[PDB]
Amino acid sequence: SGQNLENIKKFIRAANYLTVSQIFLQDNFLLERPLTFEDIKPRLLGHWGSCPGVNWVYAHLLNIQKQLEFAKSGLKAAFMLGPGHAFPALQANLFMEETLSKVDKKATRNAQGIEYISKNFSWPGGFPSSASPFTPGVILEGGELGYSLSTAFGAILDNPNLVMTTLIGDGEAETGSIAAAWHLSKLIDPVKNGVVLPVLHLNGYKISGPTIFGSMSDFELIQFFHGAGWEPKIVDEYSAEDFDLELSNAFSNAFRDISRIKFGRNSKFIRLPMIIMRSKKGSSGVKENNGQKIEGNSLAHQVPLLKAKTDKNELEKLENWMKSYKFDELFDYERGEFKWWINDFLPENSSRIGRNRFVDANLNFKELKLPEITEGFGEKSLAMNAVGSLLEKVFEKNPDNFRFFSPDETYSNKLDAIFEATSRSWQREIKPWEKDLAKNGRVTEILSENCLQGLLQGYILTGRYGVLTSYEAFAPVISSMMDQYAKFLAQSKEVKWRGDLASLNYILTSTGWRQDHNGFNHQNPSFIDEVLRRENGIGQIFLPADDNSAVAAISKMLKTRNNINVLVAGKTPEPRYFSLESAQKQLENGGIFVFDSWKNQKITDWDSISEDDEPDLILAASGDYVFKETVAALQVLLHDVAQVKIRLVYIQALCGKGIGTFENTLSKSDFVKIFTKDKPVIFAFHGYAKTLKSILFDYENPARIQINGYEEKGSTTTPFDMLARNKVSRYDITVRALKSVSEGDKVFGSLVKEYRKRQDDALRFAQENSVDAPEIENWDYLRFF
Amino acid sequence: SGQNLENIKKFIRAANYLTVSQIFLQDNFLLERPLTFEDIKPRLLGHWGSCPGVNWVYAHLLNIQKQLEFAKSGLKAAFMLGPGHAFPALQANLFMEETLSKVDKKATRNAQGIEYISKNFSWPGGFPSSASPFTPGVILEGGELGYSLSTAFGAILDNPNLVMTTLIGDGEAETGSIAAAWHLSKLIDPVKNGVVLPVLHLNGYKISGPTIFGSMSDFELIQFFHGAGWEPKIVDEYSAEDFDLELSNAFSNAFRDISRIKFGRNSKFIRLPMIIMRSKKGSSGVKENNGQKIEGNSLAHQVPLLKAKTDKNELEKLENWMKSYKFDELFDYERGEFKWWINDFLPENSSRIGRNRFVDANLNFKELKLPEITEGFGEKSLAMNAVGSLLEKVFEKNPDNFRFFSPDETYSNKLDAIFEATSRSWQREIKPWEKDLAKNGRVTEILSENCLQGLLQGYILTGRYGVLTSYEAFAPVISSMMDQYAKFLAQSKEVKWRGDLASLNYILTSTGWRQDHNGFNHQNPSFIDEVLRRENGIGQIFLPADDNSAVAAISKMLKTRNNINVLVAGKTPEPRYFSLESAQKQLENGGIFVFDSWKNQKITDWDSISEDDEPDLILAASGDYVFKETVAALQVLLHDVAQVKIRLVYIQALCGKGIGTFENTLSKSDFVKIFTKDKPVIFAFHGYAKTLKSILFDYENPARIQINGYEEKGSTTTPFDMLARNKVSRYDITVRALKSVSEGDKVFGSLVKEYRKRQDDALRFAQENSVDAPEIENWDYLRFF
Ligand SMILES: Cc1ncc(C[n+]2csc(CCOP(=O)(O)OP(=O)(O)O)c2C)c(N)n1
Ligand SMILES: Cc1ncc(C[n+]2csc(CCOP(=O)(O)OP(=O)(O)O)c2C)c(N)n1
Repeated sequence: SGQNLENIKKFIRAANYLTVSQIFLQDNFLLERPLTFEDIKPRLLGHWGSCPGVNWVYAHLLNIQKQLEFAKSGLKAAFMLGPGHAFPALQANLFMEETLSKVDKKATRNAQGIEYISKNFSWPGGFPSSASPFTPGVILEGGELGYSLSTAFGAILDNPNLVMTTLIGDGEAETGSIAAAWHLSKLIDPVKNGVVLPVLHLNGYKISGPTIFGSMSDFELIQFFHGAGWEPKIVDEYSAEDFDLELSNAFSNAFRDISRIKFGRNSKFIRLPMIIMRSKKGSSGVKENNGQKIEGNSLAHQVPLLKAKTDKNELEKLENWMKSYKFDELFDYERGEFKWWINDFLPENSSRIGRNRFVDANLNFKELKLPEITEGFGEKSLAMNAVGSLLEKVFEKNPDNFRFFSPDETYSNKLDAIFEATSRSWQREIKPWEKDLAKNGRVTEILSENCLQGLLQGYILTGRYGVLTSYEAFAPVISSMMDQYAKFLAQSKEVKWRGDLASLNYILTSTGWRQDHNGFNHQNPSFIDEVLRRENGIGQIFLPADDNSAVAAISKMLKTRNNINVLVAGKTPEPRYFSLESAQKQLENGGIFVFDSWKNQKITDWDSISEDDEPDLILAASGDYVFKETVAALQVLLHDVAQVKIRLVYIQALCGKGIGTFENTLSKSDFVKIFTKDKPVIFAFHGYAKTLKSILFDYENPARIQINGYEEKGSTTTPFDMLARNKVSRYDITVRALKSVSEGDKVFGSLVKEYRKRQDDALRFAQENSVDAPEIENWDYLRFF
Repeated sequence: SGQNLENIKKFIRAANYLTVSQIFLQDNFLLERPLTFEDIKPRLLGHWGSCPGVNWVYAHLLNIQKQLEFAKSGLKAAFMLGPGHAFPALQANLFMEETLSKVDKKATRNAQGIEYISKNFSWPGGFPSSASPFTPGVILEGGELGYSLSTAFGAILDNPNLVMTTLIGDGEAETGSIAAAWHLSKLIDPVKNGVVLPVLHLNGYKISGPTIFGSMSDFELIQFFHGAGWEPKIVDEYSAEDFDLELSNAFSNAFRDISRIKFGRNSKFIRLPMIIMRSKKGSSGVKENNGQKIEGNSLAHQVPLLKAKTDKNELEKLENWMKSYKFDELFDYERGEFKWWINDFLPENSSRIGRNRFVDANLNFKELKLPEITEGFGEKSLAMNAVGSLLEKVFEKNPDNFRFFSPDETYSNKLDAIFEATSRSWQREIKPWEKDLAKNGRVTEILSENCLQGLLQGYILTGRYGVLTSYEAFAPVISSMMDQYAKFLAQSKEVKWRGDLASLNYILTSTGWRQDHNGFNHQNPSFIDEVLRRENGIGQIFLPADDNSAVAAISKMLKTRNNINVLVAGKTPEPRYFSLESAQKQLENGGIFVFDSWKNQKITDWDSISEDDEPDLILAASGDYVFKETVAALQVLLHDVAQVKIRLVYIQALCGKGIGTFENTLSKSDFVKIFTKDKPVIFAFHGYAKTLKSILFDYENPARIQINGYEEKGSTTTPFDMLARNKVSRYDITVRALKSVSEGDKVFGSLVKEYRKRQDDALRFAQENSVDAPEIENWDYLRFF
């Protein structure tokens, strides 16, 4: 180890030297001639305070891996960077090993490469300042802090030979997402899956002040993490030999992991180890500047020497800083390459940390096999039951790359049919009266919506499949996390060596239109608006009409790649309108159904519509609950006024580019064919009225379109009262249609009075009896089977 | 003490009986005649599992308050309900006092009130099923789990004599918001601000499964909660001979410790006590049904007997359950009132938990005194410095009801001028090289955006003032919590005894147009769109043009009541366009400025705008960065074309009802006057293009309006490159304008050519030199003062 210990010091010294070169230097990288004012970048950008901590961890992980390969191999280690602002330290480590040269040819480990990476850091058109899809071996960007611990647990599933080492800052540990994720070890079995190894950087400071975790003593830190289900060890820089103590720390930790993953002699809960390291922020850099305590203080976070290009005394400080690392003893200047010491340090080439086989996709991604599609039976359509039955067969046909995530809502959402094939993962004691709990369950449930999102994206980014479901009103809790993932997808489209991934799928049910045991607090359809705002061909919403439409919607979602999808439907018995055999699947090529009521003619070809025969009024809807009110309103209008020709339209899908899907998006010319150039359009929507207004802005004549939807008005009451409160009931729609057609008061004045009276009677019945009126309860609806 | 325990037991029995009555009965509440199928609600709604714990906590708190009042102490206790689905227990507890009768006259403590509260629970038009603004003494809705601990810590911020007892469920404790809030005791001094006493309801089950905290042992729980700054005590129903006796002892010891800490001394960090209560879920209810173990299991969460109105066996169980309480020994049936025992147990009417003087906003709200507006000027506008200077004086003139919250970005946002008046609160050790830390600081900083939002809304709901600032891109982290607050405001508008509250104010800066040390991750302008989505006269956005406009807007924000406000502006040196007096006039006219370039005439009154003399093109912008590009583009066109008339428009504020403020919102007729009915409009926006499209949907002729925004494209580069990447720059604005007037391409073709090569040259210079071109850097802009 004595020869090994000294070799690690050379690796850390060289990594530190290259980190400084990328931040400051524009020329004279090897320091052959004295530094001047022309060898400094015009704008200094980047961060330095946390960079020395990254260099320490990466070098010690490389030494451990070589020991593992020497005897009793099998375990492959990876690296996760939580503090994404420490990217220049990560770039240097991927350069000293030949990982970077496999993607970019100009990044060869010679004098030409040193100038290339140093000059192009943070340069316009060069490398970015933070982690991104352009860096090999990267799955977490780390921009918005707090989503590292949960993502590591998601990429560690079904990979028994992967050990993921994730670095978390002490400031980042104060986030709610990190605080909840410490209990994730109580639901995941580390024998059939891998092991997550977290490292707490604990440099003591945030941007401009101390940290909560830095103020705690040694006794407090051990007690807290030992109560969270871990085994922490503490190493601090205020000791005799930091590198010697760090070496024994990482060695003894990996020893525990091997003595636990292969013996399998434990049936109770396990205690995974973790590392807490304490160090001075910005170590080995500038100590003081104007007597202001740069090192060991929050002032080392960003660039320390701000005026190195203008101040003579700052230029000197930078030169003495870099000359502290004796780079001429590690690099051969005449040849232009490292000395022989580096090849001894990392002799094995296939299993280098930055090219891990388990973490990297394109080596594990496989197609998903879909079972046959069967119709639904009965008089009442139950959308959630049909989807739950289809997902049960998917679990059987793909026993290795499918998983399900929910915040204890699968029973409430009527999706428990998936429990005939698997259970819920649980590593603690199980009671005799408890059911559906197993150690190897493929469904993970926890009340933290952020932890569930982290596990799902860790699974998909490694090359697997998964689905997440929850209450619709509580989806916006993870709006920011979805946005960060959406930025990963758009950037990855410009990388030629990335490949393909499965899409992110959401099932949202138990909407606010039918919240019976709850009230106003559970009605918030804002998440689907957030998804539609991405503008790089990302974001699709499915709005099924019945159970037949639902099963082919989830089937289409499971076949799409590199996107984000959301499904919204109810869970209560509902009328069934369409047949699955041919009608409903044909709708999916466009996602719109058109019915011409005055001739009982269904339309599927948009070019058969004739200008000679057009409706006097168009009734439209999007959403199962608002479609039922629209069909009922058409029945009332067909009975009373026969001269008014009405065209019925339902929209099953919406995308960020317009109406329909990305594969088949409705054009502007077709929109004029369906909706006449100048005719009233009454449109009822499942969500906010402004969400649809933004989409319909780019279509023809938006002045004549009346849009109604949820308006943040409701309480605990009957389902009909909720529709009438927001003015989307059947009698609300039929009054609006009469007003729009002609004058609206010539003969329909008496009809408007009668329909208003009917609505008044129904609301009065509910108040007295707490039950919907028999006229609406036993309504006979239309069907297009 | 000997007589008190029996009174507590009687109180708990009565509360349980009333809870069951509210859940089930619609008639025969006193159980005189035998129960039949006609005395059951047609629709059973509600929850029962957590109800028994609330009764225990409330009764013991009442006993403690009476004891405290006896011993001449100034401590007043309040109650906070985390599990908002346990509302019927809280309603029963409030009814047994006179708190409910002080607000509703029909809720008197007799048989009429008993029937009134029992029948109207969850009834259409009656009381809701969850906590709401309609309940006295309520500030937290509790529909979305979490936020209770943070709101409680925000409530005790200037009330040294208020002790807030908050009840947290074990499933709720798994959320990140609750997980992060356990460290809030390291920033708040309890001696001068009050004490928070949290109770953990460890019933052991979520909706349909066990809990993370229920699986841990006593050793693990003690070690974990002692790891934070707390002193936990555990009482469990399973192994205790006298659960009520243990509960009383624990509460008495906790309050004795609170009094000793408050009134003795304070030198170092102080550990506050907390209570962990372990009990069987749904205790005292039905035990088994079809051999399924209702009690002590997750099946007791909702209504236990779903078919009591159709099953003979279920009807018997309900009758036995209710008769087990022996209500006839506590209620006088002939006089229809409680016996004398209740009057010997309750405290004096002033010292009752339901009416805590420190919680009501009506007894604490005071006006805010605004310092004189010193609209100073240097050479370049610095909006953040001007705002920070004004906020410094506000701190001095209101030394008791103003506070500031930020996630460690005070220095980064250029708002450190407020540090001449106050420091940052900190209760741990302070180092010699650290500055701006004090035990009594009025600025609280923590990286948890959820904790900061909880403290701010706890402060405002008690009747005080506060401001929150953060990064615009990371604002959407707390999007859901703002929505829950918005539901409180709309509901409380219908309550006639609520009163007035201050506004929720946000300052967002360091936008994505000038992120220099970060790239494409700190770029997300979605929070303002979420705020603009509430539809009850809530949601206002301010978009200042310079520092003079910034101070005018912040002064207006501090004077508005019962709303939510957001201000977005940059922090870099910028041109100055408007004077001290013109800016304030604009805000009182609708926040819009109009300039007629071909005549050098400014317009302030929308009447008398000549229809004969109208522009050929309208250039518009909203946002400081996009306004600079629009002014520069106007100069180029004025120089080159000089024959087409251009009108310049800037928008300073947007509301949920249209253009302007709620007090003064631009009308449809005025919109036609400013923007000509049929002329092209080129509009550049600071945020997403679809956010403005939804607002402009309701205005005149949307087909002729072109909108460009952030578009989700960028990386680490120069400021001009970022503007040009998203197609918002002076040259591409001039190209868009030239094509609009004559797209026939027979004219201005060479001009369209020339402007593109200028952009190409600028981008090439940026790529080569890492700085912007001198032609753009040294540009001379317009000014209107
Ligand atoms: C959610 C969020 N809030 C704020 C920021 C701004 N920010 C970037 S880095 C940083 C400090 C990180 O501190 P720490 O974890 O101690 O890191 P280190 O000192 O190791 O760099 C902050 C607040 C952010 N990136 N994300
Ligand atoms: C953020 C959020 N996610 C999910 C829910 C759905 N929900 C309502 S109650 C509940 C379980 C509450 O469990 P707990 O508080 O531990 O139990 P109790 O005290 O009521 O017995 C859940 C998940 C919610 N209200 N909020």
